Amino acid sequence: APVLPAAFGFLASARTGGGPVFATRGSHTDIDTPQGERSLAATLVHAPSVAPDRAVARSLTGAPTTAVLAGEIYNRDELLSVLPAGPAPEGDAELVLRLLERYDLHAFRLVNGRFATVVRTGDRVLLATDHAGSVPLYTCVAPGEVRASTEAKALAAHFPLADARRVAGLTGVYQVPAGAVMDIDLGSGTAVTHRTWTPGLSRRILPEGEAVAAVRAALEKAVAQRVTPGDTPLVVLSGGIDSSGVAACAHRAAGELDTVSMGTDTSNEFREARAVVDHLRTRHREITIPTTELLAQLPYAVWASESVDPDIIEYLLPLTALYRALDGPERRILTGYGADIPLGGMHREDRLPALDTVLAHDMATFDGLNEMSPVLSTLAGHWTTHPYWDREVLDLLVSLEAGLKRRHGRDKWVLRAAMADALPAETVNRPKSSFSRLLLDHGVAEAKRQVVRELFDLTVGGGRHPSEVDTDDVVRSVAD
Repeated sequence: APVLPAAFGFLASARTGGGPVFATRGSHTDIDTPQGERSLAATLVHAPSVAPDRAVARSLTGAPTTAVLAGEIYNRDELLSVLPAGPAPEGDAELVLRLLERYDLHAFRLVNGRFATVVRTGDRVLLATDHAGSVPLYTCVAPGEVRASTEAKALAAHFPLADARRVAGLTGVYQVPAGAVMDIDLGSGTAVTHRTWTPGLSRRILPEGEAVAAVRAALEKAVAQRVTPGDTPLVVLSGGIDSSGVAACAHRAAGELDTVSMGTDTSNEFREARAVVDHLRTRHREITIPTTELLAQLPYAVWASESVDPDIIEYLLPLTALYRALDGPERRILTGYGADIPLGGMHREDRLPALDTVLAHDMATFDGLNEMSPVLSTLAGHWTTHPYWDREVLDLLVSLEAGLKRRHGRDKWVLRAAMADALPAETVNRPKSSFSRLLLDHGVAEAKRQVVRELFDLTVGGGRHPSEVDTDDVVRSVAD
């Protein structure tokens, strides 16, 4: 069975004085509160098949301390190597606690993972995200009261924070920045934010051979860290080098591999994916979803991503549909998402300047889009992780000089070359609107924001389940 994180998300609170609803599907467990209202209270959302235990750690080092962690840590061996004594932590929450005892908040500068965590030590509260904030974390801060959650909707049902961004569509709710740690004084309700990672701005030079081998090694490691020892993972397969590169690495680390490809009545990438399916001999499945059913995902996409950006929602529609269409038990899924950002995959010309311009811009503006949120798949009970945005892989891909990304007249060159000896030639060299038409059949060409914002106000700001939101009637009201 596919091992899943000890927890997918949570709603926590720290107070001195005085019904959690999540988009994430799964069980709920409230942790114990030893010292009453002085303890960190919290409700964890997790898979019915996992015990929440590993997601919660307690200690008395420094003062009464409690840590709750959603997600997982990948560079575990590295982290264990810098700790004293011998008895290793039982889970990632305890590992964080051990690191905090040694480096304090600087512990987070060392972590390569996919997590969100809240820690209470005495009357001090720490809120931390992974380097890319791949697991969203939100908070409400006021003198003597701190509430944190992996879903803004859990805080909407209920003092402006500097350095943090206000959740669009909501009031009083802030999103913790990616790659950061907020150090909050419970008493005064004052917070200080420290960034624990930032995109590299310099570029590195390497001969083709070394560069290709470095990318291959990095991807293999990030994928291996993401696959359970003896369990077969599921990879969302597309017709590009992105997902195919991940599949080759997962198949090697696991020995076997399950794959799935989604298509619509408008298009699909089944033929391209089949080449990889047969080359690696994986257990493949094809899912085709009508355009109509695809647009019916609108309410769920905004509900799960908690985004009001139409472009983001439009991109996530096919993904949310696929995850919900998956049949069988809960699964650990790896995807080829985000490879285009650091590699400038959307760059078409051979002139390198524009490639770096767009790359630098993308890397300084990814935070807040929530494109990699686990909720996109956990709403259906599935756990997703993305190798290309692994901290080590990401740093390496970003650092490479543009000539290694656009070389020999091919995009994402270093990646293609890195997987050449593990995939068919066609897959390696293979190069690379309903929603707009829906409204096109109602209003002037001239917009969608109001449509998405409406859904957001109903599902995120309000409190209505997507199944209770008529996607048609919403667009109806948005006529003129």
